[PDB]
Amino acid sequence: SDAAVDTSSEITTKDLKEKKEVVEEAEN
Repeated sequence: SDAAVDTSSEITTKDLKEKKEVVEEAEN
C-alpha cells in the first residue's frame, strides 16, 4: 500500500485528509 505514493501523482492521498476534515460539514 505504501507504493501508493506513486499514485499520489493524481494528488488524492492527501485529499483523504481533507475528505476526512470535511466530515465535520456533516452537520450540513
